[PDB]
Amino acid sequence: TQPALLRLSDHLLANYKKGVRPVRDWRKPTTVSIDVIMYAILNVDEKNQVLTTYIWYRQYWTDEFLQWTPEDFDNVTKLSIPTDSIWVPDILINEFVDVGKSPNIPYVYVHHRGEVQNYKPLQLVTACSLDIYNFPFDVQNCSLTFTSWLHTIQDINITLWRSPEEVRSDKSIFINQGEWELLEVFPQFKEFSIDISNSYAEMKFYVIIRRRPLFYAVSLLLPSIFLMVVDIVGFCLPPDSGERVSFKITLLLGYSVFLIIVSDTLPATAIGTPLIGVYFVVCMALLVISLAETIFIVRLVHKQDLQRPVPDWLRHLVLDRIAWILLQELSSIRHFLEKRDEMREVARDWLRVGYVLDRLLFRIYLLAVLAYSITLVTLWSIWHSS
Amino acid sequence: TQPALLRLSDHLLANYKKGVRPVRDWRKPTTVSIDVIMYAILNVDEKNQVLTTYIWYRQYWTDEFLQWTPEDFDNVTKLSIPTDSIWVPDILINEFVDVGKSPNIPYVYVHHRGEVQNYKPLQLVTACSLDIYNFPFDVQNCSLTFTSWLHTIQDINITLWRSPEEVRSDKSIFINQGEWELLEVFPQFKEFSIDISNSYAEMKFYVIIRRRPLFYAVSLLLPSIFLMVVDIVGFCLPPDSGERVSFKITLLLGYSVFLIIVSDTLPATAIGTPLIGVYFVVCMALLVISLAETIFIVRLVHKQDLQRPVPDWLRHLVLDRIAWILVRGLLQELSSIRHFLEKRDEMREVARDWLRVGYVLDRLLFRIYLLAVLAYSITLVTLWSIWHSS
Amino acid sequence: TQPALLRLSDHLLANYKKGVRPVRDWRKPTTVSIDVIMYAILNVDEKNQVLTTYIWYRQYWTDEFLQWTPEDFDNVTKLSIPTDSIWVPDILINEFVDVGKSPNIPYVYVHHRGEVQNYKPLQLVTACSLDIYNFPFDVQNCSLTFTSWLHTIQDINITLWRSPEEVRSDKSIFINQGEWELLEVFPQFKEFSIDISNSYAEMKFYVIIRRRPLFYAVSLLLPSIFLMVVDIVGFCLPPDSGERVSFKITLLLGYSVFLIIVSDTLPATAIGTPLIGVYFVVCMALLVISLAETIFIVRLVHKQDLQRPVPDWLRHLVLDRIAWILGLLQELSSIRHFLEKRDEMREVARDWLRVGYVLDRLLFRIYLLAVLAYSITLVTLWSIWHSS
Amino acid sequence: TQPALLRLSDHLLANYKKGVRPVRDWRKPTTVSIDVIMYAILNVDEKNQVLTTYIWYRQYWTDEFLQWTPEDFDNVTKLSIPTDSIWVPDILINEFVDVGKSPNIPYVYVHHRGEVQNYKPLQLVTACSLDIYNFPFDVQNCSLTFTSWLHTIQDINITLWRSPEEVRSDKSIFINQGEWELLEVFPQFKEFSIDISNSYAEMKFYVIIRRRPLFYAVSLLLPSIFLMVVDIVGFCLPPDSGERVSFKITLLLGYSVFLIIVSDTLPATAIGTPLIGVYFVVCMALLVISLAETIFIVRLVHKQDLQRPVPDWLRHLVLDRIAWILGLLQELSSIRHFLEKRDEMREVARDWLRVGYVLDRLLFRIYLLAVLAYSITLVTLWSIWHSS
Amino acid sequence: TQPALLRLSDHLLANYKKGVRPVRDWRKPTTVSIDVIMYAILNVDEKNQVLTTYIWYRQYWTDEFLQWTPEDFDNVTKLSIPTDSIWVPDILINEFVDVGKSPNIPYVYVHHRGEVQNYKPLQLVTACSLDIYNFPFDVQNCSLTFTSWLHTIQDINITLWRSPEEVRSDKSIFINQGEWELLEVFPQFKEFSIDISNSYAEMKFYVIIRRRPLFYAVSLLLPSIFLMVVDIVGFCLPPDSGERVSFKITLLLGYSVFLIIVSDTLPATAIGTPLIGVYFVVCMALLVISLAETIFIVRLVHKQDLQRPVPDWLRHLVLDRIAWILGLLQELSSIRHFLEKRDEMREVARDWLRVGYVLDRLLFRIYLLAVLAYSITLVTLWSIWHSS
Ligand SMILES: NCCc1c[nH]c2ccc(O)cc12
Ligand SMILES: NCCc1c[nH]c2ccc(O)cc12
Ligand SMILES: NCCc1c[nH]c2ccc(O)cc12
Ligand SMILES: NCCc1c[nH]c2ccc(O)cc12
Ligand SMILES: NCCc1c[nH]c2ccc(O)cc12
Repeated sequence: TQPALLRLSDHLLANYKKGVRPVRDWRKPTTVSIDVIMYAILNVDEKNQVLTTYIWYRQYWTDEFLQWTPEDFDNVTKLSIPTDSIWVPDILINEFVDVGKSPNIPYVYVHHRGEVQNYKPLQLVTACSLDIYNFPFDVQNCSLTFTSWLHTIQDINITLWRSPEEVRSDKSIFINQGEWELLEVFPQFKEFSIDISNSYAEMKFYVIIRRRPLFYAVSLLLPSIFLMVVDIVGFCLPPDSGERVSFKITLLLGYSVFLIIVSDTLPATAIGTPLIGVYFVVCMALLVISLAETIFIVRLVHKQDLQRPVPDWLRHLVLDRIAWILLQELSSIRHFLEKRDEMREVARDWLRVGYVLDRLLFRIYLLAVLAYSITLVTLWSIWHSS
Repeated sequence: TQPALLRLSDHLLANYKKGVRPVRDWRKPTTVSIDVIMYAILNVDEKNQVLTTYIWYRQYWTDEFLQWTPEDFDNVTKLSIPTDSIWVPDILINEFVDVGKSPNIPYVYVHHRGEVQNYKPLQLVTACSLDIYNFPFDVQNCSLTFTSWLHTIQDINITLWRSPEEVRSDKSIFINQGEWELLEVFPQFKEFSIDISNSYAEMKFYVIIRRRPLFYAVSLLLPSIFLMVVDIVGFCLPPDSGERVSFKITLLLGYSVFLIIVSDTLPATAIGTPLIGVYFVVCMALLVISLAETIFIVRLVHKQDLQRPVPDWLRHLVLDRIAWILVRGLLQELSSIRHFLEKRDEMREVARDWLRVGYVLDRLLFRIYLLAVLAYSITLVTLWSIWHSS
Repeated sequence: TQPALLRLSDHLLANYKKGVRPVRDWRKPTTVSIDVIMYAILNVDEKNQVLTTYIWYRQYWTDEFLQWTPEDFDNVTKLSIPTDSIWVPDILINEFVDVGKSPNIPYVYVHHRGEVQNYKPLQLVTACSLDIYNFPFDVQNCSLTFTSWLHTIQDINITLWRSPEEVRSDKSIFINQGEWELLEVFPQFKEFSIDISNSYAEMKFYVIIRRRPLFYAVSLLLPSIFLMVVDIVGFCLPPDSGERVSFKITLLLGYSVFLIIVSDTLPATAIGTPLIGVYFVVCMALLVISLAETIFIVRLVHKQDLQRPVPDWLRHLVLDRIAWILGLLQELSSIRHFLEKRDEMREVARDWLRVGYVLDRLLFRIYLLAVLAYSITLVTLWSIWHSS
Repeated sequence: TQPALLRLSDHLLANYKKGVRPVRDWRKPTTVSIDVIMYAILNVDEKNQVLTTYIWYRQYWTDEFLQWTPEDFDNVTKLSIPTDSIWVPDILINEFVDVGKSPNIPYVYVHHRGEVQNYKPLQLVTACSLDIYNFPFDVQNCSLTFTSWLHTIQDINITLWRSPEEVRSDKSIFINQGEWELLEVFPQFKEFSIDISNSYAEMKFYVIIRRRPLFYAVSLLLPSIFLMVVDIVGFCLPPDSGERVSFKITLLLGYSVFLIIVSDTLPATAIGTPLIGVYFVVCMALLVISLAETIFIVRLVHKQDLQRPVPDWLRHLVLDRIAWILGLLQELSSIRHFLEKRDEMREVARDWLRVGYVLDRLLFRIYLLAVLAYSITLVTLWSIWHSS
Repeated sequence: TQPALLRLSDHLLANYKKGVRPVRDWRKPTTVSIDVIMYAILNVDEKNQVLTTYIWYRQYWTDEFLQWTPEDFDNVTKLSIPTDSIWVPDILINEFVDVGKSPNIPYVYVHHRGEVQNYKPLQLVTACSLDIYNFPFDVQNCSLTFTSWLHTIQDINITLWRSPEEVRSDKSIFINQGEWELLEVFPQFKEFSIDISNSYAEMKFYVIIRRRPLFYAVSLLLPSIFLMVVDIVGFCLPPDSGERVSFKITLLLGYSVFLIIVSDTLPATAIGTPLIGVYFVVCMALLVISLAETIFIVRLVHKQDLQRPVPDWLRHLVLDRIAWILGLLQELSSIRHFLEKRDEMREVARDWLRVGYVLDRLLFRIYLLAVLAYSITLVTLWSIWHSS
């Protein structure tokens, strides 16, 4: 006679009105069951506050007019047809920026009761209120809000293909090799309503993810700690007014190097910044300050009575800063030497200064390094808590 | 029988001439109501002088031919049909650069009188004349001018869906997490005309936004304040003939260093610049002049190159100004040695008068560098007040 | 009866053959009037030698078939129809790189005689031979050459909607708030031809613009002037070698720091260089040569009087240019004098030393001349820029 | 009569139903033979973990309706027809990111029994789990998983055009002038089943490649080696800071500078570092600690008047290492005594120096060990790279 | 009666089967004459190894069905119709990356025998193996290979419109205001055959271009040459430890200031780099070493030189090296003579001087030698670039 698969298509698509919502009673809405499966997390631009992700999307609805009796058409039950030849809902995402990378699937499946199945990928670029308060130990929940732009709930309601529990624990396909880990895909339904006349169906998808901080645990924290811990020694083991300048220039050498390479690495939003960057500049600042101080006093007392103890108005301020922390010719010729190498007139003034002042920068550098070590474990715990 | 939507869709679109303006009297125009809702502010490139936005746009007009009696078609009043099957106006934005990200909504709603509704989003890239004069405390009104490119006022007028007051105080959806803040979306109608023959409709939308300057407040102002105050104790502690040079070149590095981290943070435009950068280099300018003038006095008079340095004609010209603002033969040889120990001991000349004039200028720049820091602090708060006023 | 617009569109588009050039005598061409209005200048990439602009474009031509009597259609004279339903010429810009930002206006107006007006925008990206020989004060003459790619003069000639004088002075819409300024849009017609058989029409629009130099005048020229004069006071009043060399090198650093912070915003193209960069490196070069000669003699002759009285040949040449520039007591006195022995010893060489030091003021004289030319060159650029 | 191609195309496309899968018994699937030919490797971003490539793709299937007896149509056996007029499978790649640079081929060949050969290029952008643990001597096998997005194995199975041996040894076209080298294209068939109801066909293509490490061998390894040896000789001869510290930190500058220059040379990812970057920071870190203890030694032994006496509980631990690792008259010369005392200087910490100075010799053993293993890895990396 | 174009366009396109190769005897091929005219070189990315160019393309073939007698249509011989209404071959460029910038021309010309003509532009982005060994004096031949993707030689052969001599030298349109100069566009026909069954046509176009090095010579060579010879003065005339440092310091600033500004300027490919980058780092490093070796000497000659008297084995080493290259009275005087010991430290330093001195007549010998080759290359590169 003729192939059933041609005998069926012409029976359906002929007298089919694409563009019309496929129902007989307009009062009845057509429902769309949704399924979302993550596949990858391509990029996270913390500056532009967006998220590039690749998911495997599918949905099904019902078409009253795409029905047939299989027994006539060689007992065929399923069928594939072009997607441009039938009605399709205007489902989208609210949180989108760019789209067009997602190709167009030119086919969909149909069953003899009107169930239409449409599979597709989605290269999405969404917006997300990202946070980098804890940069390496960062956790974020970005949302994908599926809905129809035009049709209301009286025409299009949205539901789920599967159970929610199957949607949360769905690691059946996901690239764990990337920077980010997947924890959950938590959905939620809502009846969106911005005004009175109309309401709209929404189906959210809270995409929770977690960073893999090990790379950053090494390249940042150990160098910072290895330098932070060693800058401490430059205050205590050696004396103020000494060659400890040699100890700090070399520290600052690698320290600035560390700041340079990492500034190329960690993000920099205008909305905020992480805390570890706050501790680096501090521990950089005091190093320069103590170094800028240490070079002065060796150079001040290097000379004898060249400038006498002029600024003795601030030693009053020093007073409780202590408390806060805690041959008759040959006669004169030979006497000219002990007169020469006596070093009390300017030294003692600016020396007691440098010592007591040194304990300040030391005692402060201790805590900036302390909090840097204290806060680090909390972010790990929170990162580990999830 | 058959269903209603099929009986209705064929009733309308059959013998429907898409491309024709949908009226019976051509003398009558076709108005289009408008509504705009700001969803987000995605990017503000102060260099290229553009703006990126996401808008939830809707409009409606009337189609005299898309009319029916609902009672025949099962009392159906509403309907959804494809957008490419009917006439649509050529509403566009003059202040546009890029389009293509905004997708196409294929469907539109229709009522039994002709009211066509078209909801859609708009990912826009507009051109806007910005100003970073008051860089952190910036406020900018960028305009969105909706109009038809071809059709005139006689064919297409433009109107508002809602009241203008509702449009301004519209924050039902907006991302307050982003860098910028929203204040108003002020509309305004105009009858644009550029020649004599034709006049065109316009409906503007002045989008007023405000920056969240807190992050920039600590990263640039506190450092700039930090460098400024310590430069000024550097004036009083050392007098001229001393270790000023110990401290100026110390801190001239700080301005030089700090001035780098702003050049990448601060948006590097070309039409203009903010005022803080002016105060940064102006404060650096004195930190050179106060340093250079200090060099020519101090290590010079100590060097004793000039035994008669003082110009009295010019020192007078200086002091004209300051007044307006304010064995026996061996028994001697030790004393001979002591003359050569006094050589080894110290030095002094008549340069103290010449050198006194070096002192007073340093204490005069104290009256200047202090001044520049003053206006830098005074100008700061009025910007905050303005930004706070909006 | 029935509406007129609906009754009319069937009268025209039915039996209408899109794709065919709309004339009755093929021997006659189809003229296309043109008009251009600038609206903004979006970007000028001196590196890639391109120009990004946004103009407002319109054109009209005559379609012999789109003709009707308005009396039979309710006295209606004008009509709007889609552009995809009619013939449209293949007008294009030759100096283009990328197009596609321009959206498509579907509708066009039609009159009862055949005039087919077509308004549209154009977001162009053209290729322009940009010159930054005079960077802050520069003027450019970029060309927008409109023509059909395929049809010849026998089918399509091109004219102007308006007069050229109106076109040049047209500034009804232009954003004067941007970086660049508009002066003129000069049109010009040509009969393009590259081989013998085929000739093609052309209408070039020479777009002249001008830069707003004030921002660059602040960021570059005053600091360069600022950093230049301090190298002059750092020469004369410190004739010494000790503090001179230090403060001179204190200057050469900030001289270099300024040299790079401008380099990021300075537009560097592989074709040519702006003159104000040429002056910075020359004044850097003399800042070094003056330093080289300075150290070449000082620590070798002055700080250590190593006996080098030999080179008077090397002063003969100098002497030319000076015309063309224009028992215990025995030991007590020993140690007592030994301190005086340890004082300075200005030998005859240190007198020879000073005749080489004379040229230190010659380089001063030359470095001064460089900074002078830096000023004379600037004003003539400002002047000619004012003339445009 | 009439042409054959014209008479033939009517015989087929008339009453043809594009969109229908071209078979008679739906129970039977339709197979798609596949072939892949590499042409170039264009870009490799280790940061974004993607890959850009250019391949020459072809495939064929069968169409039961596109059949004819060639004897009628002038013995014509082959034919070219457009792709838009016939059914086409929905074959794609799972590991895609962006596509659209690849153009569309508007023609397809067809034979007189249903074979439908479709050639096309593909400018792909694919994700790949890369690794730069062995940065210069790096190897990557990236996957190209071809499949249909919708249709199942029951409708569409996938097969190869050629044998896999032909596919692997296919360098008929490839640009060996690029940064990357090609080794193999290893295919593999699979049956994908994420769930129960449905199973899908797959045909992967493991694209194995190899870097050309020569340029990176020069710009990085020779300097790093050149920098490592020079810090070693600084540890043998000079025993104190005025002999040591002035030397080694001069290298710490260039060493640190070298660490900077490699970063902009290196590829920056976030999943894992190379190894050589570890040896650099380590040898840098070790260098710092040597510098650290060296200075504390100097302050107390060589500089101090009275120093921290010897606890020697720690020397008890350090010595265990060696077991494991191995009035006129005087008034005159009172001044001379003052001078003689001014010029002589010594303390007791020489004994306290010994326990400390040998730690220099101790850590010195490590700078060999690290710099040693720096080379040991670098050759097995070369070898395993060479073996591949 | 009726116009001719409407009477003609309906006579052809009615009963015209687009999608069919327009011939009567399928056994014949369909030739496609080709012509290529360069217009501009837009970009040359040495890093990504691509080439952005813009050409003016045209081709003509034969359509046996598009024929008419002009006498029956008002003696009309030519005609413009849409490209979308006729068969168009599948010509493409194999070595492309992305296309789509170029617009589509919706019209083509037709004559009364079948000679279809299709003018259009092309904004190409092709892959090319670019060498930058001779960076400023570069010469590069990139290939543009035109062919049909699907159709074979039996269906589509390719030829030229003009003679190759005309194509080889056609600067009738080209922008000589760019960085690159044009020399030749050499065509070449082949017959591609990757397998046994199918042979495909090809028409290559070797696009040979040349760089304009004048800008780079100023910005790179003269300063590098300038900062290559001033050091020689330091290397030669003063063996002094303090002065030579002060001189070598100043050069490092301008040299480092120079070395940065060139880095962004020149292209930094991964497969290779120009020779000019070699001598720079050499002349950079070798400056620091001399500056680094002097500071060792002065800091030890002055402070404490007799710690290590002189390592005689190293003395022997450098020795053979250059050899193969080539109670009151005198008690009062005792204190005075104590200062006569201050006249000059022990011979330990006089060898420690011989340590550092004799090097500088070698570091001089090598730096000058390195500067030699840097000058020798620059002229032979110029010669080749000039010969081309
Ligand atoms: N090739 C079918 C793979 C697959 C299984 N499940 C899916 C769900 C959605 C989708 O777009 C794709 C898929
Ligand atoms: N999904 C409909 C959300 C919505 C409510 N109001 C709107 C107005 C305009 C628009 O494009 C969209 C909307
Ligand atoms: N909305 C019409 C504005 C307008 C006035 N004149 C024009 C000329 C050309 C054009 O594309 C646009 C315009
Ligand atoms: N406007 C036609 C100019 C022209 C002359 N010759 C050509 C050859 C090819 C082409 O695309 C264009 C042209
Ligand atoms: N022009 C045909 C070249 C060629 C030979 N073999 C191929 C295989 C696939 C393909 O896309 C192209 C080709």
